[PDB]
Amino acid sequence: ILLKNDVFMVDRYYDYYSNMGLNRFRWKNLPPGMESRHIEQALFNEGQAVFFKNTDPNEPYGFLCLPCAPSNGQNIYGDPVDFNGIGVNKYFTNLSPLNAVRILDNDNGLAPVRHIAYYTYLMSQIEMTINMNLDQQKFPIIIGATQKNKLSMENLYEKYSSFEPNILVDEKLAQALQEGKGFDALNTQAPYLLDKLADFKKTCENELLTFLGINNSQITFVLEMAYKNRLDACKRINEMFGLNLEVEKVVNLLEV
Amino acid sequence: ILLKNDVFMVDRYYDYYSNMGLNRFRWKNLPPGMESRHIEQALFNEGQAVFFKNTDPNEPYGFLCLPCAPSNGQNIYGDPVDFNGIGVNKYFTNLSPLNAVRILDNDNGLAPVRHIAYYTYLMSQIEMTINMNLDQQKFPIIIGATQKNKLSMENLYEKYSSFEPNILVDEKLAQALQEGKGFDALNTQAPYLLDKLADFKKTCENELLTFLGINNSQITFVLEMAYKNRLDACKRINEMFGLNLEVEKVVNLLEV
Amino acid sequence: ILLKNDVFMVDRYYDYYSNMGLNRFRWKNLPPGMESRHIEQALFNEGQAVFFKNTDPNEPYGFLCLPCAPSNGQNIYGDPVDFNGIGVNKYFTNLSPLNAVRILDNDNGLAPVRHIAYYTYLMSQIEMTINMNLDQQKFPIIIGATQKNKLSMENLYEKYSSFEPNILVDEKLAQALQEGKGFDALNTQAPYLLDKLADFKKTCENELLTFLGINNSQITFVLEMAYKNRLDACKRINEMFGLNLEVEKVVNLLEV
Repeated sequence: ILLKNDVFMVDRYYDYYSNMGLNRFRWKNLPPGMESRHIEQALFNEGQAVFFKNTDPNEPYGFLCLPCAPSNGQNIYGDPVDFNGIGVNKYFTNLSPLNAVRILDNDNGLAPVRHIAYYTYLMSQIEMTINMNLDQQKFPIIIGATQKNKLSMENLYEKYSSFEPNILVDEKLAQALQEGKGFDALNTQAPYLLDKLADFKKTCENELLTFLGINNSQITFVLEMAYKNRLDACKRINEMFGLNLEVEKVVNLLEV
Repeated sequence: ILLKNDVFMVDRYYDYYSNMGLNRFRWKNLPPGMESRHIEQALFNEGQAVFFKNTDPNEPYGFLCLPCAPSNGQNIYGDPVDFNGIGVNKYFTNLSPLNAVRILDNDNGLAPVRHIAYYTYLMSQIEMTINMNLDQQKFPIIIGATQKNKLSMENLYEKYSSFEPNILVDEKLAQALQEGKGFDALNTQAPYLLDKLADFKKTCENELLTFLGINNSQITFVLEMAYKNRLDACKRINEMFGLNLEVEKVVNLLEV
Repeated sequence: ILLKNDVFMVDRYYDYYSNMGLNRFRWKNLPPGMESRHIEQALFNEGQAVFFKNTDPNEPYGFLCLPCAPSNGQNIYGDPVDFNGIGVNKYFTNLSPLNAVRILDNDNGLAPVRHIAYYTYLMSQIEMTINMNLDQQKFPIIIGATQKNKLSMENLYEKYSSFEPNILVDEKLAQALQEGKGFDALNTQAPYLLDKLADFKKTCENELLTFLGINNSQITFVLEMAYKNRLDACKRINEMFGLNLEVEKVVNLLEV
């Protein structure tokens, strides 16, 4: 960071809105060595996850919950016939509806990160536009002059000014004989936008929070669909494995 | 995604509004191996569905509910004489009103996806226009100059500016003798639209939710026609097959 | 400081907003020779910290809490396998989840200083723009004249004025025969911005305080995520070492 006319703007918004998106739900009884955050990040980043019993003795886990890639074969309705669990430096070959449970964030399996990635691009472009418009307010007019005229204006300003004048030598103005004034002012005044751009950023933030279900009828309905899909997977895991998982909405982070 | 001057905008809106449209109704008693979502996606995507007893022993189902294509023959009133059930990698030849039930979303069999497909195209064009208008605010004026004049303006800006000036060499300006100033400013200032475009997107969203019946007299009446057609098919299925299906509106996703 | 047309503006804002950011939380029971401020500055500057028992006899400490750099190896979920504690003139090699606790400010480990560094750059540019716009109000018009005309205007002003006129000799105006008036006024009037720039600074301050969780649903939710991560590390330290640490929000600095 700290360069001229740039900032590492993406990270500030991407991580900040990811912290919110990762904290909608909590899973409260789990197999050994597994945390609520692991299920929720697979749902957040891929939109779908697969829960299964481990068989590879090299990995120190009884059960895994990982992002899912379905195989290309399907039944009459279009349900995929087999599931693939993707891990860091690992890949689990064709698990099935007979021996694993596939969990969805929402019924199309659209990942919540895809909303965040569009809006972080947009908020970084609003920031750049704020900064360019602010810098442009420093220069409402520029004066072209002859070299001796330029010198005489710097003396007029050095009397009462705290800056240097916005004046330059124009080579055509200095060269030409006959007509042409020896001073000419070009109006470079940009419109003031800073008030409007801060409002539009706040409008974009509320749109993002609505697509996440976080913020009112559509907001509640978005989070209800997200909760229903988790309740329905939770009873399937309890029925296939006997594990007594439960899942809840986060109305507050701390319990008491 | 992540390319310059483009986004994969269609998916974000198409899947998000499909999740809402697929959750208006719930079917609560069903034959073995069949889910409420299977009936509702055939009604959502085709506007009409056919419910029938399976005869093909290769398929692991007692009853199927699939999108319907009617045959071109009809009675005096214009009711189709036979029905065809369309499956993934499958096609069931001429079923009839004597041995199957055809279900409608609404009396013309207009598919709810046809509303979503128009409005996702429109919302993707509003997004592109927002992004183009935002980028255009960075450039209210451009300056044409001679090559030595351009150099002298870059020194004036490097004193107090955090960016580079919007200045270029004009080859006609640099070439020509006699008159012509050696700096000329062309006004490229676009109108500010971002506030208005965010309002129009919200206006388009409410129109889509009204055509789906989801959002007040017309909204309720749209969902009442949609429910009535399902109740009327539900008693027909119970009368032709003895299955005790029931169907309800989703006022909330979870029951308790 | 005290130079013409500059100020040491960064420090005034950076230290002032750092004092606020360092005072969100308090840690109330601690090992010998360690202070609440030491944990909180490692969380504030790096976003993550490592708590461990000292082994190097040259250092006068039983336990240390320092900014953390993870090693590049990770499990299936992407948790880092080892931790490195970074000190002033010191570096502690690969500590592990078996013998140390890693503390987060927030789940992505985004440092709170990264918000402050962007907004202090912005507030220093608003200040410079205020000062340039104020200086520009002194010069709404400049007059070009012949040398004898300039002298005659200084006598007109010395009668009733408390300043000197904004007048200079124009060498083209003085040189040329025939047409051209012997006085010409160039309009240099800038727009008045000081009222608008003070408003935008206040808008930027509220945005910074929201990203810190300090200032209402998003503000509370930001501080709740920040507290939850500290409570969860606090019980881990008490379980690995038997130290009875506790952590609290600062609703007031003094207790009574």
